[PDB]
Amino acid sequence: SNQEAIGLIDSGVGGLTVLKEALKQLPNERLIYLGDTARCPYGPRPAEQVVQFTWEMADFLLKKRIKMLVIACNTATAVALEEIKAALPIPVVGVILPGARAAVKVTKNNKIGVIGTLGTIKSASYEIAIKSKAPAIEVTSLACPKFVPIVESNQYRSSVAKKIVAETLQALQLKGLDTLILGCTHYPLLRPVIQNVMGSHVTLIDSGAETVGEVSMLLDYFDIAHTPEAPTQPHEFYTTGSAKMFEEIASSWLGIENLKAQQIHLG
Amino acid sequence: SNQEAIGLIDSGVGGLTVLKEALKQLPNERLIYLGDTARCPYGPRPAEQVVQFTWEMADFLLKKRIKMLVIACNTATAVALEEIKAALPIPVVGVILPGARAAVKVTKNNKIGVIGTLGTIKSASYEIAIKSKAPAIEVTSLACPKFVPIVESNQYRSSVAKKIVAETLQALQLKGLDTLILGCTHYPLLRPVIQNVMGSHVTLIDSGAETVGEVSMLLDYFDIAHTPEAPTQPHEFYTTGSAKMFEEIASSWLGIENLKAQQIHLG
Ligand SMILES: N[C@H](CCC(=O)O)C(=O)O
Ligand SMILES: N[C@H](CCC(=O)O)C(=O)O
Ligand SMILES: [Ca+2]
Ligand SMILES: [Ca+2]
Repeated sequence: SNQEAIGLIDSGVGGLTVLKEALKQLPNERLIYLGDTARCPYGPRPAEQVVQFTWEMADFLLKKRIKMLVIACNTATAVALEEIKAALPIPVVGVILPGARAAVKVTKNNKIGVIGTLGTIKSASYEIAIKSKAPAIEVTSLACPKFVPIVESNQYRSSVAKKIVAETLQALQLKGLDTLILGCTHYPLLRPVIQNVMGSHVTLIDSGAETVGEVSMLLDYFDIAHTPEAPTQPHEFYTTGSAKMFEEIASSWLGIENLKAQQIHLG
Repeated sequence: SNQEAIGLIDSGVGGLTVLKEALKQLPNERLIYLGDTARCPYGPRPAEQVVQFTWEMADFLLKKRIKMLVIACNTATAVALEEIKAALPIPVVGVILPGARAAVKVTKNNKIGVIGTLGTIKSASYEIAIKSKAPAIEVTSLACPKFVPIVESNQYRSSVAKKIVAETLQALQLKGLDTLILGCTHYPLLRPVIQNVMGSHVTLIDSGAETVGEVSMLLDYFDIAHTPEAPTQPHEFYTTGSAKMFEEIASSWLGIENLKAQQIHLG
């Protein structure tokens, strides 16, 4: 019921960008996170495989009785959102449309860029979403396969990351974009680097963070909000990979000392 | 269909405060409005009667194939939202929760006031909503029975309106409120007067307007947004009262010269 947790799934630590913002806007909601680290990256995988893996993660949390499911993953939202939403009795939230709505609102020169995994770009989800809202906007999409690995290796602040981002985003430097969507939930971890590379005049859109606003309204629409007090059970973090590696990134990113995660199996 | 209209219902011209904002944020959505002017005000009517009338209005628009129903009336939202939402196959949007979420975010001293009809205040919908989010917030509620009549009689900018608002709102003076929810959709038509009576330091919350943001995200969640182009059919306005009286107010408030309404019957 209303006291159950909101579940969030992703290929790894990416979904944490949705969870971090949820800790801020919805401090009284209990969260259960699952990052399929063992199979990350989902980016280059075939659509049907991402759908399969997404269902496996969804099934894992459904067992935990979640009252809402957030696909805190652009790659998975692009190919699995519609199917999962139609199948489940609980609200199912994707992260693409919230980011698309936000970018459309901030652009002044109608030049919006979108960076994401090979899978998200291949699906054209962002291009399609932006066109369904404002066709006049020129959308530039770019897949950045090298970003997730450096986030997952916990080097998103290293010199290695600064060079990777600079080289990759060079393809966008001559477009004159005034807006760039971080179409991969792993990317906000590289936000300071991406911002420096793009320039102070480019507004970055954190799609995962933008989704929390929707989650908030959906809790009211479906009338399933937690009571306005701290949950009696703590947030739970699961990963198919090393709990130790996951905790080092999560603890630092979320600013939660000694955060602990559990290694589980999916298959 | 994504091309059908979004319907809005209210006791009279108050719902126009939701519609006006919809024309701004959702230019490509076709709208059908119905104000039950003949039975306005709903404010002092028993809850069961308001439910009855609200269903008749909803039924009237459902017959026009609306893809979404907006109860642009706090009085009706307070007592009929739950029932209507559970019964219809289309999204049903109330104006109370959006206003409560906005108010909670803007208050600094946690002292929020809310003005509305006798019915809205009697239901305590706002008090309950705000307490369900931030119980620390002190809510001051006040029914303003004289407000709707002066809006309906097209006197909201007259000198008599200044007297009535000041006399009525004296109950909220020196209460330390830094936020006031306009909990009746007719009230935004009296905004400048209300703002002057309360201080320029008090943030006014237009619940009806706040609801449009939710409508926008719901169109995406349910994937039923109109194509990004002006609809091929114009907006429609209906009233159970004088069309001439309705158009006089509507055309002025919306800034739509020669707006035309149709008088119809409900029962
Ligand atoms: N973090 C997910 C998937 C990243 C990946 O596994 O490649 C996304 O937003 O696209
Ligand atoms: N305008 C409606 C009802 C006003 C009335 O009929 O009294 C509301 O928001 O309360
Ligand atoms: Ca990739
Ligand atoms: Ca009243």
